[PDB]
Amino acid sequence: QKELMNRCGEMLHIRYRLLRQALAECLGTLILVMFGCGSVAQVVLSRGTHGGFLTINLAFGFAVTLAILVAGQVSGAHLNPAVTFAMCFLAREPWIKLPIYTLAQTLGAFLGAGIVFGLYYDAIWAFAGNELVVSGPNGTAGIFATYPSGHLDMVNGFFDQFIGTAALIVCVLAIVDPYNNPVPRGLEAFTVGLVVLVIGTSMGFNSGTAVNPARDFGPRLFTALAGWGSEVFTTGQNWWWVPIVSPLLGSIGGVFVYQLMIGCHLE
Amino acid sequence: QKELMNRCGEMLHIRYRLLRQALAECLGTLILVMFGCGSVAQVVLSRGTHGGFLTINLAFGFAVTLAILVAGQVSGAHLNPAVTFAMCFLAREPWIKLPIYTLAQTLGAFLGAGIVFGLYYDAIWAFAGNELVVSGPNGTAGIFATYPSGHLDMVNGFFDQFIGTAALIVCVLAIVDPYNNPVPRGLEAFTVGLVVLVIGTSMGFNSGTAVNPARDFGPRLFTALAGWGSEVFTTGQNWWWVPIVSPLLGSIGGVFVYQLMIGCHLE
Amino acid sequence: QKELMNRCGEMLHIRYRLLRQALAECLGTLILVMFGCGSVAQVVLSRGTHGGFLTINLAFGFAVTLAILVAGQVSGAHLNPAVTFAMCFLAREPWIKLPIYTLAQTLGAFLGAGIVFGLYYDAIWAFAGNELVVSGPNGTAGIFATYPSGHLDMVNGFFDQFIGTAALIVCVLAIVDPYNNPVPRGLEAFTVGLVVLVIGTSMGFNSGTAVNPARDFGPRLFTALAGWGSEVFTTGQNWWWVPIVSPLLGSIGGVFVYQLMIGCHLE
Amino acid sequence: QKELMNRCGEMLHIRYRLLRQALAECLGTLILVMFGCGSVAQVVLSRGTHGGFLTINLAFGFAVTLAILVAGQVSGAHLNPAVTFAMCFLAREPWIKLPIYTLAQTLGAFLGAGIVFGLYYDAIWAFAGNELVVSGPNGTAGIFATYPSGHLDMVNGFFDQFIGTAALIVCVLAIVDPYNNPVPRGLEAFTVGLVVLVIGTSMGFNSGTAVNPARDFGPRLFTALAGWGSEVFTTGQNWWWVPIVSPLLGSIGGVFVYQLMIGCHLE
Ligand SMILES: CCCCCCCCCCCCO[C@@H]1O[C@H](CO)[C@@H](O[C@H]2O[C@H](CO)[C@@H](O)[C@H](O)[C@H]2O)[C@H](O)[C@H]1O
Ligand SMILES: CCCCCCCCCCCCO[C@@H]1O[C@H](CO)[C@@H](O[C@H]2O[C@H](CO)[C@@H](O)[C@H](O)[C@H]2O)[C@H](O)[C@H]1O
Ligand SMILES: CCCCCCCCCCCCO[C@@H]1O[C@H](CO)[C@@H](O[C@H]2O[C@H](CO)[C@@H](O)[C@H](O)[C@H]2O)[C@H](O)[C@H]1O
Ligand SMILES: CCCCCCCCCCCCO[C@@H]1O[C@H](CO)[C@@H](O[C@H]2O[C@H](CO)[C@@H](O)[C@H](O)[C@H]2O)[C@H](O)[C@H]1O
Repeated sequence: QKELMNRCGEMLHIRYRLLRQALAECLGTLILVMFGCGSVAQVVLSRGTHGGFLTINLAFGFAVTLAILVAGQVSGAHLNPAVTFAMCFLAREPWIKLPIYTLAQTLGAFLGAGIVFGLYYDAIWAFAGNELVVSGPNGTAGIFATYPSGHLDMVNGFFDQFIGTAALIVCVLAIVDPYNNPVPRGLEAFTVGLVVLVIGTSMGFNSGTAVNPARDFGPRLFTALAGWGSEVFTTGQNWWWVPIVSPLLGSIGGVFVYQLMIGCHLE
Repeated sequence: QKELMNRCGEMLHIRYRLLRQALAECLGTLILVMFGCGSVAQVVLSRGTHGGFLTINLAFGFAVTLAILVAGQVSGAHLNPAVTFAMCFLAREPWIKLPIYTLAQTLGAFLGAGIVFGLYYDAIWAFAGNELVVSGPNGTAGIFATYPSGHLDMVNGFFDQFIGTAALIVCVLAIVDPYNNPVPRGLEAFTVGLVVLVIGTSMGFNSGTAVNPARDFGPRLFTALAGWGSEVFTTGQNWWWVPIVSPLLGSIGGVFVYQLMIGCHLE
Repeated sequence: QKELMNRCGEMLHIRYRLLRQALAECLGTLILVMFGCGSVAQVVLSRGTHGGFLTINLAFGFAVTLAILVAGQVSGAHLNPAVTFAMCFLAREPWIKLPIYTLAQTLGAFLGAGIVFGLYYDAIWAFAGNELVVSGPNGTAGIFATYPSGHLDMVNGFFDQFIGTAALIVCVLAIVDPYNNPVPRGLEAFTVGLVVLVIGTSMGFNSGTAVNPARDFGPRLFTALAGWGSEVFTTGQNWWWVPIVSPLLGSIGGVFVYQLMIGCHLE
Repeated sequence: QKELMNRCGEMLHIRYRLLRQALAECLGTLILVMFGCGSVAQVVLSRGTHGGFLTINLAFGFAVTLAILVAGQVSGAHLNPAVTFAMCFLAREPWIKLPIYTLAQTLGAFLGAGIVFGLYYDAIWAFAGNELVVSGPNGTAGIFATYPSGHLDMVNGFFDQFIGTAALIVCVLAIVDPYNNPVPRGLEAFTVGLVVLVIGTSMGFNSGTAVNPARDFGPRLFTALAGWGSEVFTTGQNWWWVPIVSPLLGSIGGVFVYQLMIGCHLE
């Protein structure tokens, strides 16, 4: 039986490193999104019976740890176009895989919503009485993509992602810094998981916990074709572009904050 | 006194590796079930006073860590017939111990319910007024075995275990993969504990947190003879077979998802 | 200034290993009790405003980790007369330090209540209106020592500690087993902290989280002389002796469960 | 592109070790305060909808872990003038950097409030209806700095910080003790994070979780000029000086408790 298993391994082997890493990014984001949006569905469809907002933070924080362990060796498990932007901005990785990773991250995050929707098919439909509504007392689209609260405005909503992404970049850069090793090597999976955990508890009130263009726009495109319709994009004065443009500008904002004070002054 | 202790060690020693590993599986599942169903009793019999649903997730997630530390070296602490099925499916372990482990896992999970029932004897009887009812406002049988919610249907209830088991297999396979080591070796106990933790927070709303045939059918057989009666099996249109057949088909569904994208493309 | 610090180090140095270890046990239990009973006061005096029962489990579980790190190298940080009983029962430690550790554990747990009482002096007095009552709607003595619930009886209350202590011993023995090392050495502090964490979430409903004669009877003697009076001992049909005699008989009950199935069958 | 990045690294390099460490302290406290006061804003401005008090403890506890990982190698990430006082008190560090670190810790904690205020600009203003009030049913200044509760008095409020700081010092000293290594080296970031976690759950009811002069007085100076006014300092009979003087006297109170019992009696 072992020979049969070994024979199948050599048949589907691909010698292309770029293609091998793109596949690991599709699975890395699929695990993160399915365990991320799946937890939000648990505390939204149950009206808080099966957990509060701390369940979302623990699940989102520890899903990054699992996604990194799954695909960390193959590609590094960036799981974030903003994170991939920072690595390419520091000459740590070529620019030719910036769109390759993004296409393999947006797709895979789109699949992560499909698994959640098929997992909560009856709960989602019966939440609002066989109808799908983007947001409100019976809103359902907020499970997959993040939406602003009532108090949020456009100007401050932009700066929530900029601050959230900048804090993530500074903490992530210190962990993945070769010259900064305050912990034994190999604990990158656990250390990053805490970073995403405290982000949800700290800055996860205005709109949610996106801090990633793929995790936000990925499942959002799924909800548009899943029954919610065009109302997904036009909610809150075209909110869809805020969690994409802002984190990209927040990635380079965490490089300037970190490198100018710790990264450059290291031996 | 040391000589007396050493003398007793040589008297009960068995040289059979297969028997030695089966005993470690009985204790591994007993610890997992007792700490798993014991936590559910805490938040059900107390009506949420002594904790919410996050207590169940933390206890279930960290009971696997303790059960692995107890029996990891002796047998590996599969604690799941679906997990044991995947290992035998990848030629990592002989097929002759698939029924041996299952018999030593179902038994041991049955004992894990007996310890919980004797631990909460007065609370269980006085929960519904000296009567035992399978489910409802005063239901008690839901502590040991998992039962579907009102919104759950048969078709989607089948796919909850398939999705839950597939996600577990992909994350577990990456951890126990010899060629995939993104973390220093020996942290298998901690990494697996997080996998079961996020499963409860993500997909623990429709029916509960079973994702294991032994943890579901094990204590369920105990409740049938403990006073609940035949109503345990026939609740929800013969729900008992769903958390057994589906995870078995979900174990091979996580092998195809993981190996075809990460496992095969590794050196 | 360094010479002055070095001079003071040699003045108070004691060459007695037994005395040096007893001092580390007084601090190990003081840290555990102060952080244990301090957390219970937070969720009792605030009526759940500043946390639920999960706060108690996290604080009690992670206080053992801190207490072990403080005194693990000096003496091992047993922090439990039942745990010390098991070690002496397996010839791992001489019987002459069983009463020495117990006296240094009960004292030190008594001090751990004094720090908490002085920390919450106004909250405790004003909780019931300048009066001290053992238990009830305004009870205060339940913060330090554990008391049975209304549903609890004498027979089952005895077996809660026996089951709770036996589960602790099996998990602790596997961690401290020289021949059972499923995790890299040195992680004893973290692994034990999870064991006490899941005990509170699983079997912390009937009476509380004692599973230790020193943590239960230690601060209980403090409450008797702190204003509560003789009502502390006579509550619930002389409940004071149950969390002392039962865990002692539960320590040898975890040795027989563990050694007969895993410990003896190891190389 | 790599040459351009390397050229910029050599341009802004400073060869002064004292200045390099001060910059790492500004970022270490900025990360701690922003993730600390940011979490308090989440559970205060949302009226508990987005989390309870356990969210504050988890975020405050794990922010110290992230701040240590960011600046641990550069300077050690004291993040606390009381902690820096203890190190200088044990001849482990020169006295000339006691005011340098404090100035680089108070500043940086002041910035940590500015990021939070800009992150929650609409929520803070609309919390009380376009008005800023120090404390009360609609109070807002309690997010940044800690304020006493109604039951708290002046005498016991002083001893809360003394007990809270002394417990922190004893646990921190044992971790950073070269002669006390019960855990493999390099886990200082994780072990310290648990110490601050249990402090919030244990002694975070009377006033809050300050146990640090920079985290308390830092953002408090920000609130005075941000609209709250002079009422910040004069609330609760000049409460501002209590969380500064008391922790300083509690730092030397943890040295005498720890060194006299464990630290001195070590080889
Ligand atoms: C809700 C949203 C959640 C968002 C979560 C975001 C998680 C971000 C995790 C960042 C992980 C970065 O991981 C880091 O990647 C870089 C990529 O060059 C790796 O870098 C290494 O490998 C790559 C190839 O993979 C080499 O080209 C490079 O020279 C080498 O240094 C690091 O070894 C790894 O530690
Ligand atoms: C609520 C339900 C909770 C469900 C929790 C399920 C937990 C699942 C844990 C899976 C643990 C698998 O653990 C993994 O087992 C395989 C079994 O071959 C071991 O494999 C190793 O040992 C076995 C013998 O034990 C050898 O035959 C094999 O060649 C060798 O590689 C791995 O070293 C171990 O890491
Ligand atoms: C709410 C209640 C909470 C209860 C928490 C209880 C915590 C229990 C922790 C148990 C720790 C045991 O720790 C274990 O102690 C034994 C004691 O012989 C040590 O054993 C070692 O040191 C001792 C001296 O210290 C030697 O005599 C012995 O030969 C050697 O093996 C182990 O190296 C240590 O790992
Ligand atoms: C809400 C408030 C939160 C408060 C949180 C407080 C966190 C406190 C963390 C304390 C960290 C101390 O960290 C410890 O610092 C000392 C400082 O000499 C370092 O000491 C080492 O480096 C320094 C230079 O940096 C040398 O001069 C010294 O000889 C050497 O031993 C230790 O290697 C480090 O482990």
